[PDB]
Amino acid sequence: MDIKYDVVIVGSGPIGCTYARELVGAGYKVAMFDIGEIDSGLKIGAHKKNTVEYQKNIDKFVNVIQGQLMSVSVPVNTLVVDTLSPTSWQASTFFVRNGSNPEQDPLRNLSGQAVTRVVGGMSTHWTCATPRFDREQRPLLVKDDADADDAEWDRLYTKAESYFQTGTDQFKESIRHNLVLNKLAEEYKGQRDFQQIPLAATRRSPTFVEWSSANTVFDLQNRPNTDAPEERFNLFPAVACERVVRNALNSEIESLHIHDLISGDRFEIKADVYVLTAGAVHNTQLLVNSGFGQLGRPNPTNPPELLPSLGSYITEQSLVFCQTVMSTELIDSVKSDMTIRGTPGELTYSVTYTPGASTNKHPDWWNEKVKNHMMQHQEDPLPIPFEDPEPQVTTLFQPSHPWHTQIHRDAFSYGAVQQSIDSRLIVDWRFFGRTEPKEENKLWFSDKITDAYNMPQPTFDFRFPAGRTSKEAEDMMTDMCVMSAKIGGFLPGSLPQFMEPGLVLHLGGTHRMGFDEKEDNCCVNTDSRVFGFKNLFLGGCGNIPTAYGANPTLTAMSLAIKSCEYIKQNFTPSPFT
Amino acid sequence: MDIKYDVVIVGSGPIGCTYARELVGAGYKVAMFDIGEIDSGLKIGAHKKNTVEYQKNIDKFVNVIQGQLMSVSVPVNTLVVDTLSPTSWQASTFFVRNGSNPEQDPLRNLSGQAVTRVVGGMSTHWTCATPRFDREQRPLLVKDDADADDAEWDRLYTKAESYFQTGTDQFKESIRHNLVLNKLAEEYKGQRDFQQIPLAATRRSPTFVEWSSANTVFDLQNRPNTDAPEERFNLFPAVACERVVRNALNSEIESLHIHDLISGDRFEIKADVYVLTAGAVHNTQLLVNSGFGQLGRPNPTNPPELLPSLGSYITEQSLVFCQTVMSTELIDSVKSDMTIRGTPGELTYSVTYTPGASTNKHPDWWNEKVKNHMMQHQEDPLPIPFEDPEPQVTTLFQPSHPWHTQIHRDAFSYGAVQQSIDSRLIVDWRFFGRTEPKEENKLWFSDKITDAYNMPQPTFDFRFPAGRTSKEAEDMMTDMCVMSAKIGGFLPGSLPQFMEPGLVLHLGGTHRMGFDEKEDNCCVNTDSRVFGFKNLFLGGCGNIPTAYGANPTLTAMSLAIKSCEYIKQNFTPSPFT
Amino acid sequence: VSVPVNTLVVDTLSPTSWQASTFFVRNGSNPEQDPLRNLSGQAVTRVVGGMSTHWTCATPRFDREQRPLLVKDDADADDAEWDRL
Amino acid sequence: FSYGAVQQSIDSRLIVDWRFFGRTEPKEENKLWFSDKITDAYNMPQPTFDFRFPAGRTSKEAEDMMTDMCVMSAKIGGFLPGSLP
Ligand SMILES: *Cc1cc2c(cc1C)nc1c(=O)[nH]c(=O)nc-1n2C[C@H](O)[C@H](O)[C@H](O)COP(=O)(O)OP(=O)(O)OC[C@H]1O[C@@H](n2cnc3c(N)ncnc32)[C@H](O)[C@@H]1O
Ligand SMILES: *Cc1cc2c(cc1C)nc1c(=O)[nH]c(=O)nc-1n2C[C@H](O)[C@H](O)[C@H](O)COP(=O)(O)OP(=O)(O)OC[C@H]1O[C@@H](n2cnc3c(N)ncnc32)[C@H](O)[C@@H]1O
Ligand SMILES: *Cc1cc2c(cc1C)nc1c(=O)[nH]c(=O)nc-1n2C[C@H](O)[C@H](O)[C@H](O)COP(=O)(O)OP(=O)(O)OC[C@H]1O[C@@H](n2cnc3c(N)ncnc32)[C@H](O)[C@@H]1O
Ligand SMILES: O=C1[C@H](O)O[C@H](CO)[C@@H](O)[C@@H]1O
Ligand SMILES: O=C1[C@H](O)O[C@H](CO)[C@@H](O)[C@@H]1O
Repeated sequence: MDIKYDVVIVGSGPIGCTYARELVGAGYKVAMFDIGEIDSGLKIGAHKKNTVEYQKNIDKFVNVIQGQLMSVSVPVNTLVVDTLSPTSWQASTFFVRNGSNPEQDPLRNLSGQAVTRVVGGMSTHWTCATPRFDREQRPLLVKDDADADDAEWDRLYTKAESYFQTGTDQFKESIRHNLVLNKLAEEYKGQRDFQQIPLAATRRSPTFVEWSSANTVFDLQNRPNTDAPEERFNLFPAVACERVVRNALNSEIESLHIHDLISGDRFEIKADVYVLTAGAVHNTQLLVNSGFGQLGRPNPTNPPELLPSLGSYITEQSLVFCQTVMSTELIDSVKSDMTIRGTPGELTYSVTYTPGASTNKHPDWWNEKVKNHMMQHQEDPLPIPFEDPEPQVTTLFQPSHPWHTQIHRDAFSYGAVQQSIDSRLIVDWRFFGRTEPKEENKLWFSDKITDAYNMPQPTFDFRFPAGRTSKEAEDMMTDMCVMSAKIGGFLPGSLPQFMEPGLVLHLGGTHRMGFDEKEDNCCVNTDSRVFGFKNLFLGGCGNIPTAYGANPTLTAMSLAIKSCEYIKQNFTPSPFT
Repeated sequence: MDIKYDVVIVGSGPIGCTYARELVGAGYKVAMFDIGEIDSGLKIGAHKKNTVEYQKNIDKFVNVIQGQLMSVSVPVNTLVVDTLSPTSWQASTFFVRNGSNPEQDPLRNLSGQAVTRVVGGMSTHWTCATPRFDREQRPLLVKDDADADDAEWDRLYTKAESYFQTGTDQFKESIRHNLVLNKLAEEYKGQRDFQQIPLAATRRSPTFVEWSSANTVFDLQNRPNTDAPEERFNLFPAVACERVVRNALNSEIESLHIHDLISGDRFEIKADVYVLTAGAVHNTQLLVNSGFGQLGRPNPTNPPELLPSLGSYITEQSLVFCQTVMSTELIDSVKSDMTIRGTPGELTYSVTYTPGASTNKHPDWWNEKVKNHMMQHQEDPLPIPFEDPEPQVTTLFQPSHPWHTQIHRDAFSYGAVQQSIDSRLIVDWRFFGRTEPKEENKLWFSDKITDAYNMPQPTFDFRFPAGRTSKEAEDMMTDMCVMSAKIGGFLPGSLPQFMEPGLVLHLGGTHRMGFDEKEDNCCVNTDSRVFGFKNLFLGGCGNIPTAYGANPTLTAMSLAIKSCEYIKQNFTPSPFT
Repeated sequence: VSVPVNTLVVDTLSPTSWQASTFFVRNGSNPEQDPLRNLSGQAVTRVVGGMSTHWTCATPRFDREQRPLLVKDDADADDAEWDRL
Repeated sequence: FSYGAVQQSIDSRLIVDWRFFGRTEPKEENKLWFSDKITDAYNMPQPTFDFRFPAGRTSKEAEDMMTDMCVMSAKIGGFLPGSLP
């Protein structure tokens, strides 16, 4: 490790890797630190679902996700256990136990909020949905010219889509995908459009998809190397970044304090440019530990002079979920072109279709799959092939329906026991609401309590705002109930419900963007530069200042690309030496 | 990849790595294949619990284990779901769904049996307990000379302990460990001895333990390399090994058929020596798919001519579990040397001890820890420091108590919700029974049904034998109830119970060892050579032919060392070229 | 009314406990009953007063659409008969 | 009905139950029959059902009914966790 770099990046998630891809490519001497370690095999920071074994056992990947989601703020537990043996030591109070945060009001929390500390961040396990935001959900990059704003976002999103390898074609030959999409498309009378979820992924075979990740964006190999002999990049895992050192004027960062978790030793690293991409929670934590904002319980009587909007106006999406069991009508529709005679398993049974007939509702590729499955597996009562890929359907956020939708199969909440209902019948429904930014909704950090890395303990003070946000959230629930019914009834044990606040992991606005610090109640400008500072940039969903329902990562990446352009325009790389 | 090696090893678990360590070191040109992929970071095949983040969040590692335990044989599901919507497609029968095995009697299964397909095998997640077996549990290596047999086992176990870095000192400064061990030691009136569980692990700091794994045994890096320029080793992950090719005489293996899971292509690999270390289930599967034993449902009327004992005499241990909440008496004992005056949190409160006093029950290191914790954390009602390591206690199997015991904290069954009871109070109890080998207890492979890798589907026909095994299992349960009571009452939700058969993952005897194929009803000799074959060896717990309660891996490793000695005595490495 | 034969797998019995080899008829179950074509929730009450000793007491009338005819070809007469009753 | 077993954590004054009841088409195939071998607790022929909700109007309406409860209930409040539709 050197003591001086051109650029230091904190965090090796997909957003930190966006900065690495852009700036390593442009010739900067870059160092990247991550508190977590190299996990994913020899492709550093890659998607953990890209093993042959997981894609043959997709029901097991939920466990991998759960194993790297560490809760942000757990309130003191008040469950009464009164069936202990009289001999066992028994509490007299509900004291602070087992990592709980005594600052946390359990009734004003994001209990589901969690963080992932591994190289590649949450992109080692994510669902890879990368929709664009429409104007209604999106911050302005150009103030008073909507066409210019549109053109800027189109350019950035197109580049981000390339970095992530976003596509909308990978599930086109799925019978289940078609069954669902086709039904919904026909039922909404032209007024809501259904398409494939945009997914950061490349199909390699009919039963394997290479899901994208941080590694897709930037391979995280140290440089120079044979393939990039004139690039300069070092990744340092197991390094907790603790403090950026401000000058007196709050115009420059002069150093980064790091803690090597293997040796235990602490160091300071100099750079020309500091980029914080540690996640929406941990960017904020690092800044607060560095003297930005206000440490401790908020108090308006003494509001912070440095970045007063930091940790305020936080947003998290409402999330509703259910699963459905495909309707009899839809299952029969799969085989509607078949002539079926006799009884399965008996000598005289047959399933035939007429290739190319005009009366057929499906193309030959579909009917071949169905016929062969029905004839070769007469023990099986469904017409859907066993290896048929999952549905991946959305109708995107619109004014009339201001929520994102995913009608799909997610690796999350498989759970623990095998499904009794055939998997080919099951479809997940996830609708995601937008949350109004409100000053009262805060992420703050204790001045006494510390987390597992001896850093100020995060605490939420959050409620979904009472007006539009709440009305829309409940309307969203209703919409999922109505729309899902067109596909099938609810699966027992996966009935319509709101998920624990924050379990969705789409937190934004913790270090939010705008044009003017005071007027727009914000922390970074449109180049993601922290107001007042020449050389400090923040990347991630914490920059997004708007109420958004769609998945935020692509938007955050687009903002990071724009920020890198600024850096390239304003800092000279050091000579390669 | 070459088409010819001196030695081919199937499986990169700790047993395959024992063969690699011994034979790569001795100058053989070695190839190793694993169906699974490089997981554990840059230390190939290492323990996944060796991240800073897991050892700060030990409650989360259960998820990692669950995520790589793929059930061996799941019977057809017969749960009645009668609350589907009338529109949903509804089954008329309990048909084969969701990977279930229609060959499997649900009432004669090892439902908990599972396999792990990752480089390093189950050693990437295991608990690292490596006790020796006493004579009663151990197969003979020398037939009619107990002293010679003892000396052979001592030599092999000592080497295996070195390979694994087994020790019994890593938890000596734990207050909780001491509290438990000291109490039990005093209560058994000299007739049962308590010691630390022997653990394959090296402590690096008071809050970090480097758990051993396959990587400890052999680092799995390709050779030649800078550190080993005259060694020759290649690891090939994502390669399913499907068949060994027998000659007509069943005296030699002529080839190994492999399937590259990335390209999809199939190849054949030649070696002088073939070693199968794919686990107790998958060794058996590979052999059966190669024409050993009998494919399909057993039928005595047509018993196999080649290795007729293969897949018979299988053993799995009964496992009983509970957790306890430490007694008030034990908690008060922690602070017995303290003079405590006043009320915690008040001006006049104090906790003192007299260093070096003869009346003290504890040494100064203990009383310093307790005093500082009690004075610095007056909000906390327990005298045990927050970072105190976990207990790791055993009384080893003996004739009078023929079960292994672990009195400890295991990463398995943390579960899902935070504990309401303080973790410092909680102790896990796992007692492990020995199971008599019986011919009727079988692992067999379907001639029609295939698993996810298109290999014959494993099916169990197992019941715990009715006599000694069953009497001992129930006596073992009682013993855990009696012994645990000395420490505290049961923790609600972790009451004394038998675990699902096979969840313990200590299956043995599937390809068992003995001196004479017919007389000892066995498959390999004491060099782990398959009877009749010059060049085929099996390694792993499937070799162990006895009823054993202790954890089998160290014993299996010892047998593998002996097998490697035979190979070194009988095959010449090729010239380094 | 009709409880099908139970097929829940209990595989954590102690080895000493008597363990079934089949899903035999146990505990009042009806071996005639297909569990997948049942009214599993159907039940009966055998006490004086019947189910009216516990019911919710909701007593709506049926409109024509739900109601059997008491008069065959005169809807007004049918309505008048039902209103009276 | 369905108070259950544990005290409600949510204040009872806030809680409203929703029960929507569908109509089922009479179909000859839907039967209540009695075993000629198996007997009930009063030594009478054991009742057995052979029932499925009919596939057409009955089923369409049942699912539309579910939707209607979801839509209508929303006007009053969100679902109570543990008592989801
Ligand atoms: C968990 C998850 C997330 C997810 C999702 C499904 C699941 C189960 N599905 C998504 C989807 O379909 N579409 C989408 O847009 N997002 C989805 N997500 C969320 C997505 O993964 C995140 O939005 C994205 O990963 C955020 O990227 P970012 O690069 O900003 O942050 P990160 O991935 O959390 O990585 C941050 C890294 O910083 C390291 N760290 C944290 N603190 C420090 C300190 N102090 N020092 C050094 N390094 C630090 C972390 O270890 C992490 O690697
Ligand atoms: C899961 C587990 C295991 C465990 C334990 C706790 C848990 C949660 N605690 C233990 C303990 O405290 N003490 C002990 O002695 N054992 C404990 N275990 C069990 C232990 O992990 C196993 O006994 C040991 O790992 C067995 O070693 P072995 O090398 O024989 O087998 P393996 O680890 O299962 O690895 C086999 C490899 O073979 C590959 N494979 C399988 N099939 C194929 C084919 N056809 N082709 C190529 N490769 C194959 C697997 O992928 C695996 O890596
Ligand atoms: C249980 C229940 C029922 C109920 C309800 C809520 C509950 C929890 N809420 C209702 C409501 O709001 N509105 C409504 O219209 N009905 C509601 N119900 C159903 C209602 O209680 C029943 O429809 C009504 O009680 C039926 O009356 P009926 O007089 O026809 O039948 P019964 O109450 O079941 O009584 C029958 C008696 O016969 C005796 N018995 C049975 N077998 C024999 C033989 N072989 N020999 C002699 N006596 C016999 C029974 O013991 C019973 O008392
Ligand atoms: O972005 C998302 C959120 O963070 O996770 C959900 C469940 O995995 C995903 O379905 C969704 O794509
Ligand atoms: O060897 C073992 C078995 O395989 O797993 C148990 C739970 O992890 C362990 O406690 C035990 O050490």
